[PDB]
Amino acid sequence: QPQVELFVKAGSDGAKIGNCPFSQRLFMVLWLKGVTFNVTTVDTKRRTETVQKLCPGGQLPFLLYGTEVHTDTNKIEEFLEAVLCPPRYPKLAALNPESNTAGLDIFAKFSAYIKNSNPALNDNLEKGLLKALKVLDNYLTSPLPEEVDEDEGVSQRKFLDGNELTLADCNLLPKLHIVQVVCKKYRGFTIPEAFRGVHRYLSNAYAREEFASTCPDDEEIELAYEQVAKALK
Repeated sequence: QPQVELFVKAGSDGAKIGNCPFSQRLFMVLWLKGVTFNVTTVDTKRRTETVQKLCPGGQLPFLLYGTEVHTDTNKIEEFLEAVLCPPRYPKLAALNPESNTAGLDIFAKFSAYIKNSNPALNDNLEKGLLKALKVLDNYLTSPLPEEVDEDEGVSQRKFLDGNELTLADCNLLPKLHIVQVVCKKYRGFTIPEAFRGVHRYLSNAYAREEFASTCPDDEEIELAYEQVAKALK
């Protein structure tokens, strides 16, 4: 009911949505809440008077909820999940605490792999990324408490916590998107088909407009990584 406006980082043209997994995460949350909201891209190099008055500190993303400004993605998400409550808006929080931690090291192992310029560490950092993807794949093929005794021993649910998207998917999918896009372009690296749980996860995720329509363009994600990703000769 109070106006909800999400301020995200602008891409290469200073206008369109830029590479930012925290901006896409909140976008996915506001989408799954069913609330009315706008998104305003911010070019950090050419900040409008409006933005400098609203958020003098410069933090992005930030949220205007009515007249109050919220900073820090995790705090913004906690705020949105508490205030947009049933029956008008769905609870998005996962039931199973492990849904919130599965694959949460993937992004850090990716960052080390893609920022690495030492040819001698490429293999090691690849195995590190593969291992973390594997831990996720185990979680995704582990049956959840709701699947209790119902391909014996294998989960076939769609997302981290069940067949509905949760806050947990909102945090992980934007990061997994970047990993896929950036490793294809710059390392000829691809999530092995053997990780059947992870490929089923992503196929369900790309099918849902909440993920697919909140993704920045491949071209933006690749430009954001070109400097660090090419340092590896």
